[PDB]
Amino acid sequence: GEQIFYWSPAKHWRMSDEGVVIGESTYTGMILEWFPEFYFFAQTGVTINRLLERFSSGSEKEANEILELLIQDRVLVEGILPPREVFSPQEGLFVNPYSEQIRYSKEALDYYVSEQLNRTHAACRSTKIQLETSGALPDIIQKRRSCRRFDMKTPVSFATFSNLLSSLKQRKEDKILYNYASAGGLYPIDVFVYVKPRRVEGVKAGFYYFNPADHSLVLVNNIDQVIKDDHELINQDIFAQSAFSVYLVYNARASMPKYGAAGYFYACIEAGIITATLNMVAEDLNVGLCSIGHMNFEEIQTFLKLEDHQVILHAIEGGLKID
Amino acid sequence: GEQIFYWSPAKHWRMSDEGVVIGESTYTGMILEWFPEFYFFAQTGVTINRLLERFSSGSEKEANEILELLIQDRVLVEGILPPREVFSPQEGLFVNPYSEQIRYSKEALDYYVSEQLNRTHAACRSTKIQLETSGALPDIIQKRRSCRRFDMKTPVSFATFSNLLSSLKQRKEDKILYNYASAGGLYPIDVFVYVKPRRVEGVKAGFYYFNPADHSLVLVNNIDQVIKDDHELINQDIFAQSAFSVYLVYNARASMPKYGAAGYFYACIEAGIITATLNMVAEDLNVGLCSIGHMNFEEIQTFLKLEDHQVILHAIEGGLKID
Ligand SMILES: Cc1cc2nc3c(=O)[nH]c(=O)nc-3n(C[C@H](O)[C@H](O)[C@H](O)COP(=O)(O)O)c2cc1C
Ligand SMILES: Cc1cc2nc3c(=O)[nH]c(=O)nc-3n(C[C@H](O)[C@H](O)[C@H](O)COP(=O)(O)O)c2cc1C
Repeated sequence: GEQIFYWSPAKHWRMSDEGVVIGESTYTGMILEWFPEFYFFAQTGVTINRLLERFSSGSEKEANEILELLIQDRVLVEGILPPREVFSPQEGLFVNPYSEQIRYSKEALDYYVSEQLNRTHAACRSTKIQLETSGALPDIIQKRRSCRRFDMKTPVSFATFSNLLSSLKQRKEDKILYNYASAGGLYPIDVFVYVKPRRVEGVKAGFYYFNPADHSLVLVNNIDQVIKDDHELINQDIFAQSAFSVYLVYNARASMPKYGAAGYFYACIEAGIITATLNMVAEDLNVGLCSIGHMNFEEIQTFLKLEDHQVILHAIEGGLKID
Repeated sequence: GEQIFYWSPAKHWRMSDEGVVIGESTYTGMILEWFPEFYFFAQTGVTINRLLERFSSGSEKEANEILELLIQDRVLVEGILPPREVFSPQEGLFVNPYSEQIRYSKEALDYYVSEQLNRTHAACRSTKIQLETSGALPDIIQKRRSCRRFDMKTPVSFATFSNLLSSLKQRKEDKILYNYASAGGLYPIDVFVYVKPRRVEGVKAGFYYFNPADHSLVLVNNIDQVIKDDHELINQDIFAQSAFSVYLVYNARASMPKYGAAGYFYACIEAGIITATLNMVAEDLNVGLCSIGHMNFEEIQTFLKLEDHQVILHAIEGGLKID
């Protein structure tokens, strides 16, 4: 019925001359009298009305204004946090020995990378075992690259697309089995796909939920579409060229009832497993993929009609390779 | 020189009749007068001496006792949190609609699983696209299973072991390349291996750092060993039989200088990619693997001589398959 909000675990606070600092923002007005009790109260799970009844005492317009802002600013949340918010506090614990100019200079960055690729563990002793370089590895593994340019004219055949997604399907064989591992065998990653118009034979544009039990796509949304402004600038041409987008979504209901918060962590690992498994079948079918770290997931989540117990973990752009 | 402690982002607090509640524990004595200022002060990064100078005012033995306990209880920490602590607060946000008896009953669990494997997205419309089941998938992918019984007599040949780990090595080819994807191409997962005595041809028992630039093992620790009590009960026979253990470690210094906290999240995905990539080469070489979700990583971290900027993400047991 009514929405229940919690104090975000990712948000810590502090008093100021200016007001109450929560996260990276300072807040003003009534809220200064509300603390510390407001922090204690909000951790228990409370509605907006119960917050007003407990703290309003004065302009009820002025109180809704600061609550509206704590929801806007994600200090009060309705469900599990998406991964960006889960991890954000770790910035405050990592002491960075490099200069911030790594992020602003392709020349400073090119240097940081070559240094990290030649790193070694500090606690190493002066003994070594040189392994044999000779051995032969599967070509689907060794030739896989991050593909950022696709054939924008030839449609992905329905067979190729079907074959790609059968890597993620179920197999009934004395017991249900997948082609990839999963903590508890709970397989709590919901898989969704956005297909661009005319780019996949047999699949109208839209957002679809991949059902691994049927090996089917089930329509979710044909009204909205993904655009380039939903992508970080560095990725917009990748998206422009891609034929489809895969979205890996954690269903907390498929995991936390058994593993608690550790299941969310396990689902982040499982997201990698799925990406790697897909990326190998792709190379077999001369499909290219590119992982996307970040995107306007706030919008995608709304297009996919996700619930409080579902969050987007990862995204992948795909399509036929040129030539 | 001196150690600098931060208030753990994973820890929230509350006042009580009994005392100050921090995390799932209530604390007593001097600490009740120290709040709220102690919370504000500790977020900035402070030494033990500066804490004493600012709050002692009284029994300095009684103050070291509560600080010793806040460090023991991980309320005050020296670096990035390991994944279990990163995620733990999410339990407080997930509203569980199932009974807790899922965790205590193999019959309640067997039922929760079959229900989650037949789940569907709630926002689905009544349209479907049935994909072709026909397509053929690589056998290294389709036949891969979680292997929990190994040949404990035949040693993994040095060639097989070398070939397995070349999936994780670098390749100089106009530019440095790996066989698997990584955000920013920073490859911030340090790979370590524990080898049991007599179980891998050419590799003495011990902990080793895998250097992907040389394709070498570099000794870290031959004194300590992993034992069964370092494993969850459910996994102890898996470990007992395995020939070696792989540990995937996030080097925050190889990632956060560029991506901030998001690089830690990306490294959790990358851990999956690595596990899947390894698990495919393994199947090619008739090596079995099993992922381990949890283990006494507090001990392993010490055996690997990790620094504040390194945390263990995942573990894998491996060895030759029976017959
Ligand atoms: C992140 C992760 C953690 C896992 N942890 C464990 C574990 O602690 N113990 C275990 O026996 N298996 C573990 N597994 C293996 C799964 O139980 C297994 O993948 C699942 O039962 C499906 O079986 P399959 O690999 O044979 O398809 C783990 C898998 C993943 C992806
Ligand atoms: C978690 C993750 C996120 C990624 N995000 C992006 C991205 O946002 N943009 C991009 O161009 N590439 C992205 N990539 C691809 C990497 O940049 C790529 O794997 C790396 O440069 C190594 O190249 P290779 O795949 O050709 O070996 C991502 C990879 C991973 C594993």
